[PDB]
Amino acid sequence: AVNSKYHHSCINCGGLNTDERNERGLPCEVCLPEDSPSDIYRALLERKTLKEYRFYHEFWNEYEDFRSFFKKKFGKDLTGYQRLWAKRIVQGKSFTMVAPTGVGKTTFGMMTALWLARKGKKSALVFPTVTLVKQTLERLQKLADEKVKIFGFYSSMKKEEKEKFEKSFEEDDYHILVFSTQFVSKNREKLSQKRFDFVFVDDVDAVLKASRNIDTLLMMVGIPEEIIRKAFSTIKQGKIYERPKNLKPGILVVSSATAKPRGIRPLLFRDLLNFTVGRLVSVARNITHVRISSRSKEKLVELLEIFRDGILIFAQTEEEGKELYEYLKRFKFNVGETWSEFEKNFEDFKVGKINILIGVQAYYGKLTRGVDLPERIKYVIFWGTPSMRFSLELDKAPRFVLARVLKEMGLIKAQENPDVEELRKIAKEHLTQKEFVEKVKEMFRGVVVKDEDLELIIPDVYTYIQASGRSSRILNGVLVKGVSVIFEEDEEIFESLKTRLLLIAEEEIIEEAEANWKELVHEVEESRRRSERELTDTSRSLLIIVESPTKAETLSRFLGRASSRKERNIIVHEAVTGEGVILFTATRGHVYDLVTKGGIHGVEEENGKFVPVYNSLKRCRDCGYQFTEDRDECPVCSSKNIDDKTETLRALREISLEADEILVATDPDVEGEKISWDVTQYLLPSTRSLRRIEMHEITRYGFKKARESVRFVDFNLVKAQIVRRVQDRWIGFELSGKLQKRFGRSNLSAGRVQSTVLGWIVEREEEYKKSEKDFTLLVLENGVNLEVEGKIADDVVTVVELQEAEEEKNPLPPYTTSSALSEISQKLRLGVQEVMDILQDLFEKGFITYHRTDSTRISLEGQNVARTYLRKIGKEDIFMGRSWSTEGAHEAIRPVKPIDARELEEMIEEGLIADLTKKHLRVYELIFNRFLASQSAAVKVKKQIVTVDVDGKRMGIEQIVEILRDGWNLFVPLTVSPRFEHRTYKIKEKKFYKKHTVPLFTQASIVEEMKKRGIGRPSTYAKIVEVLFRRGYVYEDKYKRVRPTRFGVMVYSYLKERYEKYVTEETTRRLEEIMDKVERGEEDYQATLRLLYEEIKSLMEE
Ligand SMILES: [Mg+2]
Ligand SMILES: [Zn+2]
Ligand SMILES: [Zn+2]
Repeated sequence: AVNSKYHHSCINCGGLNTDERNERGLPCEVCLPEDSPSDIYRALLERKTLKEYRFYHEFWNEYEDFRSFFKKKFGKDLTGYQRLWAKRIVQGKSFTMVAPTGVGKTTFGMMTALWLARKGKKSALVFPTVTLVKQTLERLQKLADEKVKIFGFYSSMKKEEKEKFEKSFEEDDYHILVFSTQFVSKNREKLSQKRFDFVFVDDVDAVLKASRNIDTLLMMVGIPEEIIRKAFSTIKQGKIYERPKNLKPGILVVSSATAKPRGIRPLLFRDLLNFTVGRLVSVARNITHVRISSRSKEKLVELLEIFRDGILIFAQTEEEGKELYEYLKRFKFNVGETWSEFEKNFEDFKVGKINILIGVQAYYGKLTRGVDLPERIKYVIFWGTPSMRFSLELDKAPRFVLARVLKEMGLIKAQENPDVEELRKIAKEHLTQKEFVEKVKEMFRGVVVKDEDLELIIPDVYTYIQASGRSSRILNGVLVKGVSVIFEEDEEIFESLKTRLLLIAEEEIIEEAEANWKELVHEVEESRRRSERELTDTSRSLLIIVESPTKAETLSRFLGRASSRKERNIIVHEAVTGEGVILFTATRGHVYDLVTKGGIHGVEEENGKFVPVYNSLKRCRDCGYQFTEDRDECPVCSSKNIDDKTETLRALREISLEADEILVATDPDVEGEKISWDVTQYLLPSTRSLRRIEMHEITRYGFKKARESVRFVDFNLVKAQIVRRVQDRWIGFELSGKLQKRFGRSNLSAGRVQSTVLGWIVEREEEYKKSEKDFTLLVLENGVNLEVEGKIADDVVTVVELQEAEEEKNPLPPYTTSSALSEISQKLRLGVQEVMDILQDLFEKGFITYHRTDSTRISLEGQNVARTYLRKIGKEDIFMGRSWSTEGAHEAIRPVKPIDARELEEMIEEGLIADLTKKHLRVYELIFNRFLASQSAAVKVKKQIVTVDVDGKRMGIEQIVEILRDGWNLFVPLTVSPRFEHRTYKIKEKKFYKKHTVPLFTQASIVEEMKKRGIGRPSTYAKIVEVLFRRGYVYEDKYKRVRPTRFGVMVYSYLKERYEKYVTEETTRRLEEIMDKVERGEEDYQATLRLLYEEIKSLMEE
């Protein structure tokens, strides 16, 4: 427990409670002075202070009642899906059923309607077919008790029962109504005037067929047509509609959408019932991808004798498809075809007659629209990578082919005017066929350019994935194991396919040699027979919490976001995986922060120790002002459009009641840990199952391996964060006020580091003029220019000493935050804050590792990434794996997927991936190259150290002349210089000036320095630098050099003349070091707090 207080943490009164009490699960001392009570509910009942815990107690009560009921009526207990479902149904939330078929959807609908009818509430069950009405009714009548009133309507209805139904429905007195969609579409107004408390839809597609049915259901749950028309108008407008808080709605449940939920009508559910009708898209796949070096049919047969039953073949075209058809039909295997008898052999294979079914790339990826049974297909064979081909001549080259060329050449920049004839003309005029193929193969990266057949090959990754997925699916709550074998002789196609497969599906392909066959087959058949056995349920619901929406957006992609619930201030997306359901939501920043209300600026002292007092943040969307105070209107713009984080907290606590285990996945640094604890402390009294995972990569591998290393909230990190925060608050406020005494402006001093840095710049403005010394440039004949002392007049250079050596050149270490923020803001004309934004963007999108790092460590994973890229590029021999530094928390900034920037641009042009801007791509190119250089072999060169004589003054200079063997120079350019002899050279033109020995500061220089002098940490640099500009203490110029303004110089001069002991570097580095010692648990928390308080106590009295 970190000794702190939180403003809106109490579970029962909602007021202020401490940290430890919420850590355990107890309300505040106002609600409950008892330290170790027997029961919270009972003890709060006896104190007459039970206010909000009643909701939780009765929640678990009613839920456990539901669970016992379902466990008694049905055979076994609720499953992992029905658990979340039940925990949602006792709250009265409307949602979408995200699950495969056969896990008890209809069953759960019936039992829910039965329980709710048992309580006294009336419900309705809508079905697509009348046969399902009859069946559901059948199952209900023989499981419902006599006290329940069940009625139904269908086409072939009994003579007296058909009118009995009408008479019953007319009475407005029922408990459960069961009918078709036809009934709803026909009896719109008849159903609109009734009011239910529960509605179940076993098929949402039939209902979504008409628009009037949506309004019908919304009128059935308890919403008037006027509010419906209003919301309809608002969503027609384009903006969302706030649901009236005074509205008490019913319960609507829909099965997963099979098609695409187009229309303006579905959004009504999103804005009124707080849920989206998401369609079931399951990326749940357990497929092993293996590739064979050639189209050797002998190997094919050899594998066919191992796989036996459960094989599927995909051939290039129907011609060669018929060729292989004939081949294996003549070798006497169980042959099949889907271009002639696509329906007969389908079911023949389905039963067990045919063992191997052969198809074509497009003939089966489109003509399996029936059922497509994945419990028979265990192995999918690809005879040639699924790809598209384009001829490159005069014509036949598509729009994009000429586009990418000419755009970089010089004709189509004119607002991108598309005209094929024109493309042909330009092709005739400027390019010859040779030059054309050259330029195309030069520009187009990531694809396969065949100059031989004049064909451009693009591996259809989508087709390969959709086809491969037919060997793996969630069958009876168990994800069977698939096997996909590719027969591709050309390494280029296989490599392209492998990269764009690693890009989307995040799946890899192994060579034939590194694959155990009998083992894999055994595992497949084992998964099959394990799926066949009686399903003892294992599915679970899972909750993941992130601090930024971007993260959740990029998680949804490789998780499989189907539906999206909107909970209060936040939006939580749900995805179906193999292990069960996974819920992920965004917090959008911090939740708690120190309040300036009372205490030492923000922290209250009691019993010697220090106690920070926090509160929920509110950011305005209009002006953008953030404040911790519990205001209704903004103190700046006086507008109500604020973003209260206590709403986010309450929402999260509501959601935590649904999930079984909850994981927090914030940033691996101290900030993310502080946030993680700020959340877990709030959720702890609710659900006692909270853990912490640290994702360094936002990918499948990153997520999974972050989960494999799951831990609890380390308190040292949190303590360090609190220490730094408190220091910033105290010192910042003190120096701010002391500056208010002298200049008048309110907010001035931001902290200590800011003062130190501004001091550096100010003193730099002085030590830049005095370091101005005379120099002259000397362009030498048949050599290079040479910079020397001011005034020379001998017009000759005499080489005195010359020696050559063969050194091996090692590359520069991988990008850390210092390296990146420096060299990227240098090579590009970008500010450090902007570069930091780009870095964070690349990280959260899942292209680079965690950017806030100060170590050069590289796991064998990243090394393997480098080696695999080099393997693709054809130059794997120049690879050298370097750990660089064993000690270090995070890996250095490196690309997570072996894909160069050009390949990425291609993937975006094609239409696969990104919302990536140009600067994003360039920065990624920078990191990619620096990293690969840091993972490539050393460069053998030959450098000479020449001591020349210019104007009677000996002067040495070392230079690289020749490159013996090329290594890492393929990524980072290594410059070579003309050789030097042991003779005398003539000076062509002397150029006299006086460039300063100590040049002025740049942003990259500032970062370089506060890294060098040990001031700050990766999560502060760009912030600290930007603070100077934002306050108005610093400006840039022609050379984009950092110069202090009049104001800044005045401020630092004043601070220097008065309070220097609190600004001096020797104290700043000391404090930073001590806090970093707190970060590891090597220095006391409360003690350092006491120190800060002491020096603050000293400073304040001036
Ligand atoms: Mg069903
Ligand atoms: Zn309380
Ligand atoms: Zn505002």
